Amino acid sequence: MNIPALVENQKKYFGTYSVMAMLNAQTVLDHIQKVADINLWFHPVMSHLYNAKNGYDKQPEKTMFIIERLQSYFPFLKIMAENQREYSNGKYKQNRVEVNSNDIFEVLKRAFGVLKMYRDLTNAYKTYEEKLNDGCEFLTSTEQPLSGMINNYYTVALRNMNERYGYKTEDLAFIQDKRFKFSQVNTGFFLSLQDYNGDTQKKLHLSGVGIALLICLFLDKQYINIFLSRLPIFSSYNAQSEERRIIIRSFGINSIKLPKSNKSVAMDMLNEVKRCPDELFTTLSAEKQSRFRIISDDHNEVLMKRSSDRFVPLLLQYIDYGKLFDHIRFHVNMGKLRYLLKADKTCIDGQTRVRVIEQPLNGFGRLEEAETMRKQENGTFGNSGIRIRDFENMKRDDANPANYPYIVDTYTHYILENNKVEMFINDKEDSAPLLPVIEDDRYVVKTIPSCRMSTLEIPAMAFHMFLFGSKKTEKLIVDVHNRYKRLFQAMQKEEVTAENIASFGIAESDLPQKILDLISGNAHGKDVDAFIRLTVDDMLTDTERRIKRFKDDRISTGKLADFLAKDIVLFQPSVNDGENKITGLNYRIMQSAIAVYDSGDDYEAKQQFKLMFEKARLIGKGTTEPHPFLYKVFARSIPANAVEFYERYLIERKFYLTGLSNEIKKGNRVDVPFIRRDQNKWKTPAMKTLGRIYSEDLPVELPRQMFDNEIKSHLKSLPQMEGIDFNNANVTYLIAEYMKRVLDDDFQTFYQWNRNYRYMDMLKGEYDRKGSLQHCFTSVEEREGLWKERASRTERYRKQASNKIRSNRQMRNASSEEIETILDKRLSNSRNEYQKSEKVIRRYRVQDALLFLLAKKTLTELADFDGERFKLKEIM
RNA sequence: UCCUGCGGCCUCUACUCUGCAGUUGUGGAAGGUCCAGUUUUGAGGGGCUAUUACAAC
RNA sequence: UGCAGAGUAGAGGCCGCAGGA
Ligand SMILES: [Mg+2]
Repeated sequence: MNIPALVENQKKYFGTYSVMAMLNAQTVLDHIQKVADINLWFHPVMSHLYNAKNGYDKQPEKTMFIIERLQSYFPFLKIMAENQREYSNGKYKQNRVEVNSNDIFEVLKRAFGVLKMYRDLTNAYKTYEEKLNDGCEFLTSTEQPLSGMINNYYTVALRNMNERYGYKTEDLAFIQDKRFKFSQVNTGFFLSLQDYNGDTQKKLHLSGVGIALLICLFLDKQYINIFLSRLPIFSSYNAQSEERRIIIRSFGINSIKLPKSNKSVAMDMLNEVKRCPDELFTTLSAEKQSRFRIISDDHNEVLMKRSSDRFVPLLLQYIDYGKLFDHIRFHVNMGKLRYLLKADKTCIDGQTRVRVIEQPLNGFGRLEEAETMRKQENGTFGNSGIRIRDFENMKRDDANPANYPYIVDTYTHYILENNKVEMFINDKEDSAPLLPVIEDDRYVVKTIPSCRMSTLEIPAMAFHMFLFGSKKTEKLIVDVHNRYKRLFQAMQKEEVTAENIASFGIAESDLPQKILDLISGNAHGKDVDAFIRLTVDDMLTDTERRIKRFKDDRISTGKLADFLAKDIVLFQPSVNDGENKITGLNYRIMQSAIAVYDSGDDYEAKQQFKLMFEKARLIGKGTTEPHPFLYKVFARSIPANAVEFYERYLIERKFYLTGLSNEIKKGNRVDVPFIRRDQNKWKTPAMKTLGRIYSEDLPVELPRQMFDNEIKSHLKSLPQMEGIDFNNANVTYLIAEYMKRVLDDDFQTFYQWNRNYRYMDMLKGEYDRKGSLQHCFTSVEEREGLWKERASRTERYRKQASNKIRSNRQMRNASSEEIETILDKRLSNSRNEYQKSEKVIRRYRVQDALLFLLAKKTLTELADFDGERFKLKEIM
């Protein structure tokens, strides 16, 4: 057999990249050896596989690791191992349905053997090699089988092209239609992977292109491109052709996979402040909205708009990567633990389902350090031992106990919910991440945060950090936290009085009202009876609203089933610490069951529907905690469908609540399932009991305006701030005064653009020819003045608006109340939307000032860079 | 002096797969919402509210 | 009816690297 001419003519390239291919392979094999604590087919990792089915496996955990990781690092091995199974079934007349270690070993033995051969030939001026002799063992056993394997591999690789790059039949036909002749392999095809290579025995070997393909399985995409570009393997397709790109992509599609910063965060911050906040974008004219839109080269619109407020996560990354806090660490989530409670759980619809329980893996540390701890080399979580399930593992509703517990793979992120930031205060510096311990493979032992801060406090914290330094900032948070702790310890000793409350160093406006009540001698619980009376009335009114709306409308059964499932559980009495009420899976089933319920007045189907509520122990004889009125819904007859069920449910609800109202009116005591007299809400608070809950059970709720006194003392010392009344100056105000007076800066120009609000339309009172209300775009000065005149202007608005209701025929004979109510709600909602929107945009301004300031500080102290000249006003 | 290819970061869109959607307790300094001769200075006042979290099923 | 995670793809911004004329 002759060396292919392509190989002989491009020897320096085949030489170079064959060596690179073999080194890359060894690298993977070496990595796997190290992580698992185990002539490349004699590598320890490959020996292991060779011997793995020599009797009963003594190291199954190692075998399985090797098989899994080999298929990760060598993606082509999934295809080739599958072909090797099918081959062996042929050879030994078997029906093995599953790939095993023998398949994997054989594929890689051959691939490595041929790669080694060509490596040796192409990296030597002259070596007469025995392995090229026609009919020899090497050719018959290794090389010729490999050529057929490679050819079958490529069939599948081209199929993968469709999935991966969206190529169509027409795109790939220049290869797919010409590979095989009529079925033979068309060795005359320009991209043929097999040839006779002047073998007198006339057996198919790897062609030059075939050898290039083998090599490229073991290269990075960068080197695939450098290598193939040197080779005349593209017939007449030119550098810019799609066909050339298809060929190259086909040679990389399943190839080897080889095993944030201060600067990056700074640049993430600057790219945040150039984007439009979403609340602002809504209010802008189409012209100004257009200013945030780009058309790309490929004629695609791309929108520079914030999808969420990333101020706080950006700030947390800034602190973490900067190593700016010695003691404080933020609350991170690192995935979920899933454990199998029961493989066969009978549900309230009488169908059996796997019952899997989840727990979040919450902890405290710097995002990078926590992330390094989360995923061990051996693919377990932290120091737990428990496996992290990978993307390749796809086993839905898996019922096998051996597969549990496992941990969902999720990158460490900060937990940022309910506008809060939770943190843990370490006594010592350079503490390790606080990962949760797992107990009995089932409980995730989490840690109550030290303290919790409003995300609305983060601007002032940032500002304090910028003026004083992160270490002084941190000492203040820690000192505030320790003041609250001293207070709560004194409460537990009953040593807090009106006479000494000031000594604790906490302003009245930052003490819980219950402490203030307790020292003033005015401690009281809420009035449960008042609450019952009010709740019953509110709910009766709502029930009638829903009855009317439904008759009028006659509709999403999904929407109906949401209402019904919530309400059914609301009215279910609790016993035994709430252990009797409907649990998550059964709740999902009940709600879905309702949404799709539609007997054809089929008796069995009706019985089945009723039975569900019997099994949930809501209706039926012998039930101890029944729903108070649901059983009336099924008295006389079962409703035929979800819509009938909703109607009957609401009527029965109305009768129940009317009864309650009537008993309340007689001065009698009533009880509802979901109001519980034994809850602390209803009792008088005690100093000592409340002391302990505040110290031990909850995070410290950090006060607003923690940093104000220190911020204001600093700024008072600056001469540029001389003419500021610090007695009417909040931190939002002072950030902007700092930017203007000390830095000669201002906010981004797009915060001066005119905005639209329905409420301001109503207050402006301007109509078109047809009589519709106009969408104005106002300045802030205009809105200031409309708002001053809102009483008069609201009067005008209502007068006109009411007339326009009675002009329309549907609401023509409408009561004074009906109209007045419709308008009341219209103006309230609009006014509230406008006020909140304007407040939030004013926060976005000063948040952007702070990101800009911090980013600029990072980059100033980096690089061959100077940036004293740069200003937020220039950002667009 | 630019074009082709590769890696990292962040965002958006499409697709697949896998999962979740409940209870009780505690907690209204904080968060949400509503009222006003309140704020364009998440500043302040009054009312209503378990929403983050943690524990247990 | 809604939410979450991972993978892949595509489009885009910024940074870094390689190669050919
Ligand atoms: Mg305050």
